Amino acid sequence: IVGGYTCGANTVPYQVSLNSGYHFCGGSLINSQWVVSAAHCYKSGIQVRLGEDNINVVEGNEQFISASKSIVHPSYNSNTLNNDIMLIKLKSAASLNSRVASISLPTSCASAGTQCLISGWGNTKSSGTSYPDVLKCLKAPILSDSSCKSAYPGQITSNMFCAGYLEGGKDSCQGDSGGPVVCSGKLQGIVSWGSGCAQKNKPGVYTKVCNYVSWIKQTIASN
Ligand SMILES: NC(=[NH2+])c1ccc2[nH]c(-c3cc([C@@H](CC(=O)[O-])C(=O)[O-])cc(Br)c3[O-])nc2c1
Ligand SMILES: [Ca+2]
Repeated sequence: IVGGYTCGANTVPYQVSLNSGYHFCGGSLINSQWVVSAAHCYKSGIQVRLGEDNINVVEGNEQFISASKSIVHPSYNSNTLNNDIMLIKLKSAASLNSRVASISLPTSCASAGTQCLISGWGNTKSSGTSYPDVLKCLKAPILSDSSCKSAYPGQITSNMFCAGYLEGGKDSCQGDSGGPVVCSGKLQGIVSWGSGCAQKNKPGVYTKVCNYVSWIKQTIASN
């Protein structure tokens, strides 16, 4: 997260860190046994770390659980990143509490101008790599479809939306992929891509979760 602030330990209880010997992507806890992340974060050997704040120090409240299966969306296109969503089932359920809690799925999509909270342990520099130890947060608004398409002509599908600042300086970045975009207490987006990080006129692009609610419910139900 570039231009964000320290969230404060466990203030984002649905945030998870996907770890393969190091933090590589974020995700969101949607129930005690399932996490939603981005399909481009897929790999085997994933350990899901819940209740984290400082990813380099065990401070308490952490729960490390291996992933049992990862289900990448069948129509995921790695070239366009269309349908960049994946579900991870945990080997055992997490113990939910105030520090580890699930976030609700939306019932309607959000409108442009809705303010949302984006968080993660991704790069904090738009020029160079600087990965923080603790969780960073950023408040960003959803942009209109015309501004999004003007910014990324021919690259935005109906399963994506832009959120951010056209003036640059504040944005999600590499390492934040797979993490949550929460607006009014509902998970509306998944950090997916962008051109560089926090560059002027190049806002972040997110997977539009409201278009996948039925798929998520059907898939969880049958697995
Ligand atoms: N501006 C944003 N809102 C944004 C959000 C998520 C991103 N995830 C990434 C991202 C970048 C890489 C690098 C690879 C490297 O430097 O080693 C690449 O371009 O392939 C890789 C991943 Br995988 C990302 O998720 N860039 C991102 C940019
Ligand atoms: Ca820790």
